[PDB]
Amino acid sequence: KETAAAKFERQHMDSSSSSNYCNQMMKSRNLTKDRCKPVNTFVHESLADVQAVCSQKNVACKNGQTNCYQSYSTMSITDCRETGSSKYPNCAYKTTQANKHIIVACEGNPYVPVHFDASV
Repeated sequence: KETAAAKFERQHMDSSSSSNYCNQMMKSRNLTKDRCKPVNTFVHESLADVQAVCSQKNVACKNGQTNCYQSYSTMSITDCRETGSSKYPNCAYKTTQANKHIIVACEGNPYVPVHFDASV
């Protein structure tokens, strides 16, 4: 069974962005199977760099939990936002590139990212 950590990597990591990026990625990562996931974020930094955020700036999670961490330096990311003309099973997304600090919730042993909380 896929672990929470593995699920984070599948849903948010892309270390390897055109206007077609989100449409391709959201689909290839199985994020448009049960429904068109409203929004999603892909991080282009290395796994090691993203994992290192778990030992960085401790901040409150949006849900009120306390296991969230913010990156000390900005990170290359891509926001994927579902368009209005988008209709399942044909999910359409707006690909926006940016360089912002990321906030992820970490858990487990080893303590690794399990949820992407926000980009600031």
